[PDB]
Amino acid sequence: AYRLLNKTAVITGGNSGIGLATAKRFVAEGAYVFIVGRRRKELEQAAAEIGRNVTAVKADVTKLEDLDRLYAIVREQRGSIDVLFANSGAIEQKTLEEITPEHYDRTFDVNVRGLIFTVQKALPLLRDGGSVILTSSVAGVLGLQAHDTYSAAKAAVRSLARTWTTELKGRSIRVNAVSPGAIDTPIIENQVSTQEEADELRAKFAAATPLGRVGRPEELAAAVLFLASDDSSYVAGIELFVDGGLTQV
Amino acid sequence: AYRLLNKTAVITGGNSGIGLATAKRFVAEGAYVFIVGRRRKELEQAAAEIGRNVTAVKADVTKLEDLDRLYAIVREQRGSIDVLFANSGAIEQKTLEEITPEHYDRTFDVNVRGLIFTVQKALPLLRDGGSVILTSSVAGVLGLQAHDTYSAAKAAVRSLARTWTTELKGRSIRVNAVSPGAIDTPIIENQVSTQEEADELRAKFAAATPLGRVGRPEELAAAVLFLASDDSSYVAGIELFVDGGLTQV
Amino acid sequence: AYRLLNKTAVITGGNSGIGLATAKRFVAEGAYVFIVGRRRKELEQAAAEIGRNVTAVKADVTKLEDLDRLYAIVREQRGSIDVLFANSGAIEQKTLEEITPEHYDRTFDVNVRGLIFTVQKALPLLRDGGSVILTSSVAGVLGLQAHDTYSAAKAAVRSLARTWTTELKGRSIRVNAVSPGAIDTPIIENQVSTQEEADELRAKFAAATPLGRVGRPEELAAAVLFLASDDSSYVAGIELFVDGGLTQV
Amino acid sequence: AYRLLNKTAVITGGNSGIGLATAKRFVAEGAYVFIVGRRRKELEQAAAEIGRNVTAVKADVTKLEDLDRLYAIVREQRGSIDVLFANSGAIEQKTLEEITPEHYDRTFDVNVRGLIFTVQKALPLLRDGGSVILTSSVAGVLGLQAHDTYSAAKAAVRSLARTWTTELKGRSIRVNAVSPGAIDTPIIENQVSTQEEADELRAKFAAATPLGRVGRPEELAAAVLFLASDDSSYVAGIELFVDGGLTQV
Ligand SMILES: NC(=O)c1ccc[n+]([C@@H]2O[C@H](COP(=O)([O-])OP(=O)(O)OC[C@H]3O[C@@H](n4cnc5c(N)ncnc54)[C@H](OP(=O)(O)O)[C@@H]3O)[C@@H](O)[C@H]2O)c1
Ligand SMILES: NC(=O)c1ccc[n+]([C@@H]2O[C@H](COP(=O)([O-])OP(=O)(O)OC[C@H]3O[C@@H](n4cnc5c(N)ncnc54)[C@H](OP(=O)(O)O)[C@@H]3O)[C@@H](O)[C@H]2O)c1
Ligand SMILES: NC(=O)c1ccc[n+]([C@@H]2O[C@H](COP(=O)([O-])OP(=O)(O)OC[C@H]3O[C@@H](n4cnc5c(N)ncnc54)[C@H](OP(=O)(O)O)[C@@H]3O)[C@@H](O)[C@H]2O)c1
Ligand SMILES: NC(=O)c1ccc[n+]([C@@H]2O[C@H](COP(=O)([O-])OP(=O)(O)OC[C@H]3O[C@@H](n4cnc5c(N)ncnc54)[C@H](OP(=O)(O)O)[C@@H]3O)[C@@H](O)[C@H]2O)c1
Repeated sequence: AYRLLNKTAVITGGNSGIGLATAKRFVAEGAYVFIVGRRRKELEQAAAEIGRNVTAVKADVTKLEDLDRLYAIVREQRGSIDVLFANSGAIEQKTLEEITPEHYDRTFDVNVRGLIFTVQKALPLLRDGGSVILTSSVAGVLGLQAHDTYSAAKAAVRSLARTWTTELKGRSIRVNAVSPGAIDTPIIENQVSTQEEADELRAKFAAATPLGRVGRPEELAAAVLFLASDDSSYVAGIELFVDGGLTQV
Repeated sequence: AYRLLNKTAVITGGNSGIGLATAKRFVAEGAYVFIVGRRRKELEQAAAEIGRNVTAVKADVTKLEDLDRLYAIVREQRGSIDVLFANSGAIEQKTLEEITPEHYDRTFDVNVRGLIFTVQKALPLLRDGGSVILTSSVAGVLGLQAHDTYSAAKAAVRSLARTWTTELKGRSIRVNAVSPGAIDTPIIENQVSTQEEADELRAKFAAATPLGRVGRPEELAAAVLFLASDDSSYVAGIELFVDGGLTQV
Repeated sequence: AYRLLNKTAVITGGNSGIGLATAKRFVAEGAYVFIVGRRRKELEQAAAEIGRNVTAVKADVTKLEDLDRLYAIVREQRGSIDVLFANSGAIEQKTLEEITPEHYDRTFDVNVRGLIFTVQKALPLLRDGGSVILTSSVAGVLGLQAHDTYSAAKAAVRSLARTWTTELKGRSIRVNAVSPGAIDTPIIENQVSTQEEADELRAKFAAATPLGRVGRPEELAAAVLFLASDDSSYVAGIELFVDGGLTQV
Repeated sequence: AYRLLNKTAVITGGNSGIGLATAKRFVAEGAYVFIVGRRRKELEQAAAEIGRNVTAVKADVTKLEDLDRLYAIVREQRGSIDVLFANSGAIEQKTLEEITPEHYDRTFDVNVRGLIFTVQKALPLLRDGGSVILTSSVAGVLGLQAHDTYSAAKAAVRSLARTWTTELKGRSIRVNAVSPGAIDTPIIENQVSTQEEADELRAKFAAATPLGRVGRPEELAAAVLFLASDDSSYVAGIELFVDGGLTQV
């Protein structure tokens, strides 16, 4: 029943939405889970909700010293990593005209830079035969109004799964990108200015998607679990689109 | 523990290699499995190996009347289909110069035509919310010497998963393509002329593949299971490469 | 001024739409053009419109003996081929449910089978350093209602350009796929039942396309010219989307 | 004969390799060309080699004020821009383990950040109906050892062509990515430590490429010309692989 029995997993962006739903599923499948994020309140709540086999770690992935501290804790508590889900990321809508340097840096620091260092500093603790999952996005293959940096960053993240497949093959570490479409999580709500707008952005995505609905966080976690588990043992360097068909038709 | 409990599945090409390994895994996960193929001896042996919850059906997918008969049996015995794995297919190496009309028809009849009618005639029995998996190939995105028709046919198969995602969305039926790389199955042995050559074709593919090895049939089955199961509930119309990174780097 | 000066070109599907516009542009660029098709009236009109350096040849690409005859004529008149544009193809809308064997064979015979033999029988006459262009379609990467066989066939055509890039590299022959989106040609009109419907199918495609308009045949020809010319001398095995951004965003 | 007659074009990275070969070809086709780069010596030499209708501008794309100055000059001298070729970029080889923050910022500043602001600040001067060409790379779809940031940056650049296809469609400005493979330019020599190594890195790429050779800068320029010209008037948001078939087979 337990497809991740006694495996140790680290999930950045674990106190919310996709990160948290995956943490739950992971624990359900008998893993020990480190959830990682900046907000202490939410971390504590997420850990409470998860219930068992979980450690909350406060860290900002754009801060190298926070990562070092993270992996020290990981090392003390469990000693090695079987599954790394480099999932923390963020979107701010700006069109080409509106792009400032600060906006650019905010996007690329958390989505690309933070992720690069998240994976680099996990390397000493990563088990041979382990599995790294990167959270790209359908944005990374689409041309969406005012998504200039987000989309570019996530296209960067998909590339890294290809490169790290070659760089880590010697250790039999599998690296795969998951690209979600519309998933019912705080990232949608936190970008609109009004709760009215959010009802409409969701109905818009549903119309565009063959399966006629936004995805549930549970469903992204299940896709990530596949990549985390032995089931994907011959799956390497891919972009797994979990978007109800959005980019496929 | 049982991710396909009481679900009814039909697998063309089920007496051998990938089809059979999937049948096993399916039954292990509590499904009832129809295995389908031409050779009666092997069908009976496969059913024996599988052991429980299995029905062998003799059918040639290029023969419409065989398909009608298949689905009559399916209907009588179980009534409906939750998972269809349209997997039967075959390869014959010929270069552009060498291509005869007979060769062309042999490839396209089993790989494309047979498959089309396999799925068409399953539609009445297919459950709403069900899952169809088509077996494409890495050939469908590569330019491999003397693979002219095979590769084209399998690229045709990947396309059908996109089209049928749109045509079946109303019934919430998910259709996905699985594209295997080198997998340790009879299809490799049955195309060479000598047992010596086969040792070398396997070592060649291993060198080309980041994971440094041919895949085990068990591993393709696990990938197919993902697509068959609820875990992929928000995965539609995709090409899942199970090739150890071959086409990804 | 003349980018195809004294080069000999063969264009199947040359009496209409894309084939003809390319023939014009080719002759404008100083090529000698064979146009090829079934309808004698239209062939003669097309040759008239083109004006100079053109030979019309009646042939059905699904008939091997018509191809042999074609290449006999080609050989007698000009002796060799610098540019082959395997362009003849046809669409009939039918959903999965509606698919008959006759429909299937009609689509695959002209779009895939005919094309394969078109290119195979050109090989003896094809110049080293020559250029073959296959006409795929945006359909080959999309999931369009009732396009089941068309789309699959054109996805097959794209594959062949990859395979033939490998098989013909020894002779330095470049093979590339051109995939058009909506282009203002008879293929749109000939599939609807009413002239009213055609006004609406065109306005629908325009809305879906970033450039906000259907393409002019002149524009597909220019894209084909690029692939035919020395400009694309380091371009091999590609899918050149001429669709105003349809499949790219 | 003159495909870019009286059109004004701006080429970042124009004193060297691809930038310069494209500048030459552009002028040959009757354009007026701004070449842009950091090194004053080379700029002056490039302008000398080009001969006519050229203005050299010293600018560092990572420096906003340099760009502002560049576009002031452009505006005073020629007023508007018909063709922007955002081409400046740079590679430094480092594996995941080896990645420092400085290395990361060097790559992403020139390859991604600089390019974003290059295109943003051209917008006021860009003509309706104009053409923007971004230089991605085959690296953006491959997993190459120690190409971690380069490949991710270039994958970011391809994304930008998608997003800007949508954002600029209103003004009928076409944005396309060109992704070169191995091209015979200083970027190959400037990354090795020894002139011996460079003979071997070139023979390695030649073996991997169907056309059996590295590309000439002249050949990338011809491909860029196609994108710059009216020939590609219905080609938007694409990735044009100019790699002799490297990524296509
Ligand atoms: N949901 C969708 O439909 C969708 C679609 C496309 C892509 N995605 C991708 O999914 C990922 C997140 O999934 P989501 O939608 O669940 O987003 P979400 O609901 O907003 O969750 C994002 C998580 O990332 C964390 N985070 C942000 N910056 C961080 C930093 N510097 N250090 C550590 N943690 C950081 C947040 O934790 P703190 O708040 O505590 O920092 C939060 O827990 C993002 O990469 C996003 O691009 C989601
Ligand atoms: N393993 C790899 O390296 C690889 C690579 C690329 C693609 N693939 C694809 O994976 C799929 C499965 O292959 P496999 O590993 O199971 O190898 P296989 O056993 O050699 O392939 C044939 C399987 O389907 C059955 N079959 C063939 N034609 C049929 C027809 N007309 N009607 C009914 N059944 C038919 C075969 O035997 P019966 O005649 O007894 O039914 C057998 O069960 C194939 O479609 C293949 O193209 C495999
Ligand atoms: N323009 C678009 O919207 C669009 C979109 C996607 C793909 N395409 C592709 O573009 C290509 C040309 O389409 P089009 O716009 O030119 O359509 P069209 O105006 O209908 O012309 C199709 C051409 O193919 C020829 N043809 C058909 N069957 C043939 C056979 N057995 N032997 C020889 N010639 C045959 C026709 O000549 P006869 O009738 O005299 O034989 C005709 O000249 C096709 O391959 C099509 O699939 C076009
Ligand atoms: N040739 C290939 O095999 C290949 C393969 C993949 C991609 N590419 C891409 O093709 C593009 C052109 O490369 P190339 O072959 O011509 O190589 P190159 O000879 O190194 O040229 C790179 C150009 O970028 C300019 N540049 C670099 N940093 C800059 C900055 N901060 N500000 C302004 N200009 C800057 C350089 O001028 P200064 O240094 O004088 O400023 C130089 O002219 C590059 O982006 C490269 O990524 C080439």
